[PDB]
Amino acid sequence: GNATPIPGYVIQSSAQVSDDSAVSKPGFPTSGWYPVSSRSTVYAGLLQNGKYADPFYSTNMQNVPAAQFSVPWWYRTDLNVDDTSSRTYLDFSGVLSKADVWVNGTKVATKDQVNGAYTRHDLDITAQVHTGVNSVAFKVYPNDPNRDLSMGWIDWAQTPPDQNMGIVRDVLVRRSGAVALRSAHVIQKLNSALDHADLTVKADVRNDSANAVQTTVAGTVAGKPISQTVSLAAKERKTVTFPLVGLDRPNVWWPAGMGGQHRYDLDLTASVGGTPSDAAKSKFGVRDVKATLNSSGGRQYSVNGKPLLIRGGGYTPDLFLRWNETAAADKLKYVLNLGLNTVRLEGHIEPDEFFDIADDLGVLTMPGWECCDKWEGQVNGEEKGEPWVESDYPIAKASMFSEAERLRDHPSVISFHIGSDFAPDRRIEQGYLDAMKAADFLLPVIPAASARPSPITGASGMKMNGPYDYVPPVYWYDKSQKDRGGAWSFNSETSAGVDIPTMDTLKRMMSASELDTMWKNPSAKQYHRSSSDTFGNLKLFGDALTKRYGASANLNDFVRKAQLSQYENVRAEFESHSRNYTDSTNPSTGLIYWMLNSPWTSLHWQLFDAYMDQNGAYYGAKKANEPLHIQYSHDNRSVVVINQTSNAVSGLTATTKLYNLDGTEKYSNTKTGLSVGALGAKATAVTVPAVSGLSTTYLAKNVLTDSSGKEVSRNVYWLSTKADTLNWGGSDWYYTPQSAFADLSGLNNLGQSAVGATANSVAGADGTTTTTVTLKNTSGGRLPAFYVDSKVVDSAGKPVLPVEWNDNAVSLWPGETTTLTAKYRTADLKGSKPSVRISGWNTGTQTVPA
Ligand SMILES: NC[C@@H]1[C@@H](O)[C@H](O)[C@H]2[C@@H](O)CCN21
Repeated sequence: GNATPIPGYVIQSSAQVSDDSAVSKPGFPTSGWYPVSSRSTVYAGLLQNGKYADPFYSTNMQNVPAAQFSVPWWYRTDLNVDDTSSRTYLDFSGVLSKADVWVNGTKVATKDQVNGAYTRHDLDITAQVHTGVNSVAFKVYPNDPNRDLSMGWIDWAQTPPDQNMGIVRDVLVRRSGAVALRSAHVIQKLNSALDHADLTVKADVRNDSANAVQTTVAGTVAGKPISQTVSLAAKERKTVTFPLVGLDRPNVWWPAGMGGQHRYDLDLTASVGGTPSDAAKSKFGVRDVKATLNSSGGRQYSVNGKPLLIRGGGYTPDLFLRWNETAAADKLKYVLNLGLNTVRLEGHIEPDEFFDIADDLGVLTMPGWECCDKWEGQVNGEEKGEPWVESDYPIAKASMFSEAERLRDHPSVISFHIGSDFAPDRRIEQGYLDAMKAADFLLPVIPAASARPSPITGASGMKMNGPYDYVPPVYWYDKSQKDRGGAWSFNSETSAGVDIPTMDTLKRMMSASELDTMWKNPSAKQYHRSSSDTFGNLKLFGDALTKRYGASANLNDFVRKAQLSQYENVRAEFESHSRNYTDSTNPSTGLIYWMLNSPWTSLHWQLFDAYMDQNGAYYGAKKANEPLHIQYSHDNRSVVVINQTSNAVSGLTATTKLYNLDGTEKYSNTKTGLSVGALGAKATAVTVPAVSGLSTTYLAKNVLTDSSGKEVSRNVYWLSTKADTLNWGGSDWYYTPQSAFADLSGLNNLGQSAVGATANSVAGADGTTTTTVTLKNTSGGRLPAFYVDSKVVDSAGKPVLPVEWNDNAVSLWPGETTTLTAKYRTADLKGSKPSVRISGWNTGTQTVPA
């Protein structure tokens, strides 16, 4: 029943090994070999040993000699074995790109067999293995994402010097008797009422002994006893199907906020001769998922019979695949703190623990294969990625089987994308469908993330029309342009491009000269945007910033205007899709922001940055996705209430007020007694009329109060009398240009106001600290404290990360008070007392103790 992951390896280039067979013999000298932990790429391992400088800073990464990664590298460990009574197995995946496998001097498998990042292998090594010290070595071959059915980085970042070559999941050393137990899972079916479920337990048994046996596979599923006895010839594998098991009132798994996230347990032992031979424990969820095309042809998801607007972002792991379980939980928690329900994974499909965590938190996942390299090389034409040869087809098929087998019992998984930009052809699709069938993977199969259909599964129901770079907020409200990225159908991957991180992050990722160049010349290439020429610079963003907010006075000015621009755009991006979700015709059915986070330190395509800091894009998404939310439509001036919760709400008041930058109220409306249905339904409070007398730049304050009088949503907009308009005719694939620009430059001259702050910190029994901060606009005038940003910092004024606020980037009118809560791990203070740093657009900066 034993499965023990290999803790670590020493690695070295094959340049230093002239007899392969000598690596895996007990006693082979490893003078100068680099010690690495489990799940390390080669570069990750060399970084761990301090061999190269931090690639998150400047062009450090450019300075790594890449040539050394065009040959094999070895991963070697010893393995103590006290006994050869039990058989021995290597069970693993995550080899990029392929490897030879050696045990004690014998080559047990070649790189023709062990090939493909996602392919699992189960190598019986009983023959080679002896008592005492054993050695095992992988000779891992160079990775080329266009040639290998592997992982590559598209245009998200810059190419990692080793191209991730190595072993990026665990290798398990399994022991067991004559019978090996594999592939235990539970098929689960819920009635439409959600009060009864039927369970089919399936589990493979394999007799690897030389003699025929009887085996009993027994254990528990969801608290219920199960038992089957079968015969196995020598070397025979059987799939055991257990009789149906009824489960009354199942603790149904729900997305976050819609209920609990219970997983049930399956626990099994294969015995031989009234003696345990192998055992496996796993978990599953009781949850129904559907993804169907609506009458408009848009892909529509529903969980346990409840339709959902998918609101999420494209997730990426670390650029060098450095794995850390807490980091993964921390990233997934941010999804919830943002109010998002989903993460998309375009390839780079994470280790299991990532999905246990998503399961435990109720964050929905949309895994799948990636575009723009080998996976799509047979269908994607001149796009990078090599046409397939015959040997590719089984690797591809086996990869789906292995992934489908990993993922089938994780309730968070809602579909698998078998294509990204291009749908697979018939042969390739049939190989995926058969693989999924054989794995009992029963989830929706989405043929592509673009509009392109597959020959069997058919239409995707999704759209990939861009944009991926600067568009103004009103663009997101377009339903007129069918080749564009407005709020309709299912937006599988889109954003407004550049997302300048916080000043603290910037100072950690870029040099003074690099930062100088960023604001002065946005047209210049940035190593920390992308390797692609199309997205190598910040020009479009730079141009729009200057035009819309006014020319940048200095770096501080640029960055402060970037956050406003990012908050403004991401907010509208999400808000538009929330509003249009309940349209009769061509509703929005999904939005995946490109992207949730970055593989590394970046300037684009992110909500939270590599260090988990939180900027304007972060707060904008968080604002847009509040559970009970008031918003302003950039297209038609409608004030809309959105209810993301699972129950209808009543007796709401929606209050809208416009202010000039001198603080003069120019419009007021109070809409009492609104009702709004559950899970994304909306209500209209008012359409703001054309108000005469507004300053060119002005403010809109939207406030939502429940029937108890509690303020439940506050939303402040900086608007212009001068409209954003689009030159549609002049679009290309990645953005639509502007024919005219809004004038928000008024904000440059907004008078100073004040705040107004007091902070206290409680150190909990769960290892977390809560810092509470009460803010008050203390000014004696009529000017609001606009865009007030609070940060939990240590004694040196360095932000404490990760962190989770109930709310932030707030705007308070004179006399007004809000109380904010920040939760974080007490140990992440590293002994410091907590403080709070408080910066407003027009309030300067102060730090208070906490
Ligand atoms: N999977 C679609 C790809 C993304 O992987 C890529 O980052 C983005 C842009 O290059 C436009 C195409 N789109």
